[PDB]
Formats: sequence, C-alpha cells, structure tokens
Amino acid sequence: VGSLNCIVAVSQNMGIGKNGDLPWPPLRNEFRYFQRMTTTSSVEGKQNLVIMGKKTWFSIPEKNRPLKGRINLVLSRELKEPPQGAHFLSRSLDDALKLTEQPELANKVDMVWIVGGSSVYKEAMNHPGHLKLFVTRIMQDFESDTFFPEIDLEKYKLLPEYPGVLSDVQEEKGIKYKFEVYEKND
Ligand SMILES: NC(=O)C1=CN([C@@H]2O[C@H](COP(=O)(O)OP(=O)(O)OC[C@H]3O[C@@H](n4cnc5c(N)ncnc54)[C@H](OP(=O)(O)O)[C@@H]3O)[C@@H](O)[C@H]2O)C=CC1
Ligand SMILES: COc1ccccc1/C(C)=C\c1coc2nc(N)nc(N)c12
Repeated sequence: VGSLNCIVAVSQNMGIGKNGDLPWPPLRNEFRYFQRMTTTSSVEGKQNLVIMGKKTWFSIPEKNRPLKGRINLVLSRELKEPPQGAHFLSRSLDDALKLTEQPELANKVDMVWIVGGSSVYKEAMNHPGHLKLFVTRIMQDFESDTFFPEIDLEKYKLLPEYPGVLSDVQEEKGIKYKFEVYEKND
C-alpha cells in the first residue's frame, strides 16, 4: 500500500470506451505514458497494483494480459476465480484495498492504480482520503458508450505540473491531448 491513484484517458465528451475498446484510434505514446505511470515504482523489489473491472480486463489484448510488471487485480461480483492470466479477484474496491495491507501482498506492493472502468472510477474518486487523478484530456469528441464522471473542481485541485509528466499539449495521429494530474486530500 503506497498512494491511491486513478488513471484514465477521456474524450472531450467524457468518453472512455466504445464496444469493449477505446473510442479513439490507437495512440502508442498514450499507451506508453499509461505503462510508465502504472509500472514505475521508485522502490526496488516492489510492484505496483492495478485494479480494474472485469470488462476492462477483457478489453486488454491477450498479449498484454496480465499487464506486465504489475500485480493485476480484477473486480467482479460473480467470478469464482480470477480470469485466466490474472491472480487476484476481489468482490469490491474495499475488499481489494484491504487485501493490499497484508497477509502477503503488502510487502510486495508500492503504488495502487485504478485503471477502469466507469463504476470503479466513481467509487475510488469518492473514497475519502488522499487521491490523485491522472487524466489524459483527449482534446476532441469520440463516439462512446462508457464515460468518466465529471471532476469536482471544489474538492480536487488541478496541479500545474507533476514529476515525469509532460506539461505541454501533446499530439499524435492528428489528435491533441493534455496530461493532467488532479489531487484531493480530504
Ligand atoms: N479510456 C480509458 O482510460 C479506459 C477505457 N476503458 C474502456 O471502458 C470500457 C470498460 O469499462 P466499463 O464498461 O465501465 O466496465 P468495468 O471494467 O468497470 O467492468 C464492469 C464489471 O466489472 C465488475 N465490477 C466493476 N466494478 C466493480 C466493483 N466495484 N466491485 C465488483 N465488481 C465490479 C463487474 O463484473 P461482474 O458482473 O462479474 O460483477 C461489472 O459488470 C471498455 O470500453 C474499455 O475499453 C476501461 C478502462 C480505461
Ligand atoms: C484497452 O485498454 C488497455 C489496452 C492496453 C493496455 C492497457 C489498457 C487499459 C486497461 C487502460 C488504458 C489504456 O490506455 C490508457 N491510458 C490512460 N491514460 N489510462 C488508462 N486507464 C488506459
């Protein structure tokens, strides 16, 4: 148990997913940022924990499952075991978050990252303590069927910069995006 973080990429219309995939074409540098933010731990020997819902797990290409170099945990109210390739399954975010503090995971885990999708985000962002939201603002509209909740600029602060995050507008494949980090500490 290190810090609690959500990471998402979201279109100008708040879209995160379309038919079990992302709503925009592949953005390699965006995937690379995701990978470097979720995989990097400054503590040797540790890994970060990625928590996700079941549709989010299945949205990941099989070659990238489980997400390499991270401990993967899937949320589901139904599955009897973790899905093929996964090793953790929790019935709730509280259950998962509790599971981190021991019996055996808590000397292996550094940062905890919520990587989607909508319901998991809603609950984490609401979760009382110290929270950071890493949001890639995909600076146009895309047809979507899954959405990210509006961020309350009265509870969260927008940070002007953040270590290892590029602060200028980026562009790729003709699509502009901004990496943002928001922080709350209620
Ligand atoms: N742009 C981005 O940053 C991201 C995009 N996506 C996209 O979003 C979509 C998938 O997201 P979404 O449809 O929201 O689905 P989720 O990944 O949130 O999966 C929903 C399911 O997972 C379980 N689940 C979710 N929350 C909990 C919980 N708190 N406790 C127990 N189980 C839970 C369920 O399974 P059960 O029915 O078995 O209980 C529920 O049906 C895809 O299109 C994917 O590509 C996903 C992540 C990031
Ligand atoms: C199809 O989805 C994926 C495909 C490959 C690897 C990971 C993901 C997942 C689960 C999620 C993400 C893929 O790119 C992302 N960018 C940001 N900024 N946040 C995220 N949560 C993801």
